Amino acid sequence: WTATSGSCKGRCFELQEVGPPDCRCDNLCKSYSSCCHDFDELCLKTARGWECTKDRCGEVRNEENACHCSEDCLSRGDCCTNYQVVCKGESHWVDDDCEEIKVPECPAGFVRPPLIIFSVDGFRASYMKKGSKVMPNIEKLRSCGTHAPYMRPVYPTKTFPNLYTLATGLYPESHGIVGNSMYDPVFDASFHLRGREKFNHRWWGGQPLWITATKQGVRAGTFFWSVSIPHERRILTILQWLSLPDNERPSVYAFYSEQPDFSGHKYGPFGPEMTNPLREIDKTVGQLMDGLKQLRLHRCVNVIFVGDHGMEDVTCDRTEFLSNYLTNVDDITLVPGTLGRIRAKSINNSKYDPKTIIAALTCKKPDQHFKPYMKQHLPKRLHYANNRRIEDIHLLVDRRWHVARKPLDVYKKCFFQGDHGFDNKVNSMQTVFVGYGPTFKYRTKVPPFENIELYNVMCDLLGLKPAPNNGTHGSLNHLLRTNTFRPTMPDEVSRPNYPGIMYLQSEFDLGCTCDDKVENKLEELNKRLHTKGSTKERHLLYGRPAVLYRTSYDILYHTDFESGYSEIFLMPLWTSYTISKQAEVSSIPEHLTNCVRPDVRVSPGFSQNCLAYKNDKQMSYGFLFPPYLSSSPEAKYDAFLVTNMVPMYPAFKRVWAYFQRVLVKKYASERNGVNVISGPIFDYNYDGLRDTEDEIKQYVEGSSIPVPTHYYSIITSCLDFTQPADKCDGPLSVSSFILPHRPDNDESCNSSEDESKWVEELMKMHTARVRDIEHLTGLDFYRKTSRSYSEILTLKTYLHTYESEI
Ligand SMILES: *[C@@H]1O[C@H](CO)[C@@H](O[C@@H]2O[C@H](CO)[C@@H](O[C@@H]3O[C@H](CO[C@H]4O[C@H](CO)[C@@H](O)[C@H](O[C@H]5O[C@H](CO)[C@@H](O)[C@H](O)[C@@H]5O[C@H]5O[C@H](CO)[C@@H](O)[C@H](O)[C@@H]5O)[C@@H]4O)[C@@H](O)[C@H](O[C@H]4O[C@H](CO)[C@@H](O)[C@H](O)[C@@H]4O[C@H]4O[C@H](CO)[C@@H](O)[C@H](O)[C@@H]4O)[C@@H]3O)[C@H](O)[C@H]2NC(C)=O)[C@H](O)[C@H]1NC(C)=O
Ligand SMILES: Cn1c(COc2ccc(S(C)(=O)=O)cc2C(C)(C)C)n[nH]c1=O
Ligand SMILES: [Ca+2]
Ligand SMILES: [Ca+2]
Ligand code: NA
Ligand code: NA
Ligand SMILES: [Zn+2]
Repeated sequence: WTATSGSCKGRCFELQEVGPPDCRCDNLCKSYSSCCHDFDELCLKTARGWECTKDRCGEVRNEENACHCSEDCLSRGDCCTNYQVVCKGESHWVDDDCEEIKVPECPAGFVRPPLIIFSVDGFRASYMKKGSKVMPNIEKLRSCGTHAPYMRPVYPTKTFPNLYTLATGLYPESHGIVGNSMYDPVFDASFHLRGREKFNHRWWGGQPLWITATKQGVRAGTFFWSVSIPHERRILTILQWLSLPDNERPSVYAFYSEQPDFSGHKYGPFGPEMTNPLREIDKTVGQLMDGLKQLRLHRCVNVIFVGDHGMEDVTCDRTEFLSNYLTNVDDITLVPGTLGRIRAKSINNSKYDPKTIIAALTCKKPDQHFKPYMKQHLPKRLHYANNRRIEDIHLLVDRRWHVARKPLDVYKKCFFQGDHGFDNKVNSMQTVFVGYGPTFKYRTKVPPFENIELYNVMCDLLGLKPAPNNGTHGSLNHLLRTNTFRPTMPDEVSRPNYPGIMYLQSEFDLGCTCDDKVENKLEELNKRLHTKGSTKERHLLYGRPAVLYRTSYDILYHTDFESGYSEIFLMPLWTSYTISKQAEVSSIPEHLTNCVRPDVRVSPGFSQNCLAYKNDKQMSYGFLFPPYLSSSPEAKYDAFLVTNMVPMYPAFKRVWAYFQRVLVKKYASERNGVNVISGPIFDYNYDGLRDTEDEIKQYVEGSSIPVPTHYYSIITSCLDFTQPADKCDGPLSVSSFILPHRPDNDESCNSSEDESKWVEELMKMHTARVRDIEHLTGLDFYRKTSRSYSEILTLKTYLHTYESEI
C-alpha cells in the first residue's frame, strides 16, 4: 500500500527514501508504484523543452517550464544547460580548446572534486573510433583525458552483472548478480529483469560504491534511474543536486543511458540506425559538460565515461536447439541465449543425470556452436562457479550464436539483430573507459584493463577505503595524476628450508628405477656448485616467489631449474627455469624412458613413490621441468628426480608434453628467451582460492599424493624483445595459463588429431592473469625486479588474449 495523497512540493528528487506507506518523491518512486499524486506535475516538467532560445533570455520566471532562462536561474541552479551559450555569449564546452587541469579549480565550499560516473549500456569499444565523427563531446573527453583502447567486462557480458561489478569491484560469483535472470534454490526465489523481486536486497551482495561512500560520511546521488525519466531530466537533476548547500550536496553522482544497447539489439552493432543513438548520447554528454561549465565545475569534477559490455551481430537463424541433441528435453530448465545454464525441471525427478546431459551435448555435430561444461571446468579466468545461483551445467556459446531449448521458444516466446553475453575475452564484447578531470592524467592512453579494477579507483577519487574486492589496488595507479594508492608487497609467511645431502640411496623404497649408475675434480666441484644455487640467477629471474600461508617447503637448486618443494603436498609449489633463444630441444634417451630417481636431499617420507603410479591404473606422471630442455646429457638426470614429478592423467600428458617439447622453445624463439614458472593448482571447491590439505578430493590410488585440479605456467620475457629474457633492463611481458587437469580431452573436439591442431587452441582458451594463479596458489611472484611495484601489479593483472586487433 501507498498513501499517494501526500505531496512532492519542494521534495522533487529528494535524496532520502521516505518509508512506506508515505508517498515518495525520490527517483525510485516510479519503479515502486509509490510516487505522490503530484510527482509528474511538479517533478517531471517538460513545458517548453530542454533548450534556451534567444526570445527566452531574461524571461520572467515561469515555474511551469522544464528549465529556465530567466536572470535568476543561475542562483536557483536550474537554467537550461545551454543558458550561458544562448543568453550570455558563452561557448559550448566542446568548442573550447582543451587545457590541462593541473589542480582542481573548485568553487568555495567544495571539500573534494565530485565524481560523476556516466554509464552507457551496450557501448562497444570500437564505437570510440568508428563513431568519433558524430560524438564530438565524447571525443574531447577521450582525447584530452585518460582513456584505454578498451575495457574488459566480466562474464556473463550482460547488463546487471556488469553494472554491479563496476559498483562493487567483485566478480559476479561473489556479488551474486550472476545473470539478468537467476533462480536461488535456498531462497526458492527467481530474479528477473521485469518485476519487483529484483529490488529485494537479498540478491545484491558485496558493498557497492554508494554504500561505501555513505558509511564513510560521503553523500551519494541516485545510481538507479527510472526508465521513464528522460535523460535531459536526469542531467538537470544532477546539476540541481550539485547546487545544494555544502552539507547536503552529494560528492558522487551517476547518470545511466539505456542507449546504444536498446537500438543495438534491434539494428546490430553497426546498423545504419546506430548513428542517431550515438549522436544523442554525445548531445547528453555535451548538456552535462555545458551545465558543469555554467556552475564553474568543469575543471573541478572528475568524470568517468564507462560502458557495461559491447554488442555482437546475432540473428534468430543462428540458434542451436537442445531438442536436436537431448532425448529428455522436457526434463530440463534452460536459461537461454548467448550463454546457457541447465538444471533439472523437477528436484523430485531421480532419472535426471548431469553426466548423460553433458555427454549428449559434447561434440555431436561438426560445426557445433556451443560447448558444454560442468561449471568447475570453465576457464578459471571467467571466475564463474562459486555461487549456488550458477547452475552446474553451463553452455559457452560461440560469438554470433544463441542456444535455446526448442524452436518454438524462438518464434512463440526475426526481430533482433544484436546481442551480448558471450565470453568476456571476445572483441565485440569489449567496452569503453575514459576518465577526465583534475585527478586523471592529461592526454594519456593506458592499456586495456578489467572493469573489476575501477571500484578501487573510484574509492581513491573520493578519499574512501574500499571494501574487500577482486581489484588489485594499485594496478591502475598509472591512470591517476594524484591520489595514487601506494601498496606494500605482502609479507612472506613461510620461510624455506635449504636441504643439503641427507639421505643415502638405499634408505628409499619407492619402487622406482633408473639406468643412471653411469660414471673427476673438474666436473664434480661444478655439479656441487649447481646444487648450491650457482646458476640460480639464470633460472630465477625475479626472485623466489613468496609463500603467503603457513607450510613446510624446501628450495631445491639444479643446473637447469630451481623449485620450491612442498613437504605437505609431496611435489613442487613452483618450478622456475629460463630457456634462451639459442636453447636446443632433445629427446628423452631410450635408457631413461621410465627413469625416476630418489632425491637425496628430501626424506623418503616426504617423497612420492613409483609404486603408487604403477597401481593407479588411471593416473600417470609428468615432470615440471621438462627433460626435453635439459642443457646437457648429464644435466638431464636432474629432470628425472622424484622431486620434479607430478601426477598427470594420460590424456593430459598429451597436452603437457606438447607444451614442454614444442611450445616452450617456440615461445623462446619468438620472445628472445622466456622464463617459465610452472606448478600444480588444487581448487576442488572451485572458489578460485588455494585449497588446504583437507579440501583435496582425489589422491593417487593408495597414497597421500594429491591430484591437482589444474597446472599453471607463467611465461615472462622482456617487453623490448631486442633484449634477451635473462638480460632485460626495462618493462616485462607475460603470458600465463591455468590448464584443467582432466582425464579426457572431451573439451577439444579435434583431439584425435595431432597435438599441433588442437593443443595451443586449448591453452589460449585457458589463458590467465598471474593474479589468478596467485589466488589459486597462495604465492606472490615478481618480488625482486627493477620495476616499480605499481607497474608489477599492472603486469600481474595482464591477460593475454589471442584476439585480433580491436
Ligand atoms: C573476490 O573478493 C571477495 C571479497 O574479498 C572474496 O570473497 C570473500 O571470500 C572469503 C572466503 O571465501 C569469504 O570469507 C567468509 O566470510 C564468511 C562471512 O560471510 C558473510 O559476511 C561477509 C562480510 O560482510 C559477507 O560479505 C558475505 O557475503 C556473501 O554471502 C551472501 C550469501 O549468503 C551473499 O549475499 C554475498 O554475495 C556473498 O556471497 C559470496 O560469498 C560466499 C561466502 O561468504 C559464498 O558462499 C557465495 O557463493 C558468494 O560467492 C557473508 O554474508 C565467514 O563465515 C567464513 O568463515 C568460514 O570459513 C573460515 C575460513 O577462514 C573458517 O575459519 C570459519 O570457521 C568459517 O567456517 C564455518 O562455516 C563453514 C561454512 O558453513 C563450515 O564449513 C565450517 O565447519 C564452520 O562452521 C569466511 O571467512 C568472504 O565472505 C567473501 N566475501 C564476499 C563478498 O564474497 C573472493 O574470495 C575474491 N575472489 C577471488 C577469486 O580472489
Ligand atoms: C540498469 N539501470 C539503471 C542504472 O543502474 C546503475 C547505473 C550505474 C551503476 S554504476 C555503479 O556503474 O555507476 C550501477 C547501476 C546499478 C544497476 C548497480 C544500480 N537505471 N535503470 C536501469 O534499468
Ligand atoms: Ca547492458
Ligand atoms: Ca579452493
Ligand atoms: Na598408472
Ligand atoms: Na576430444
Ligand atoms: Zn542488451
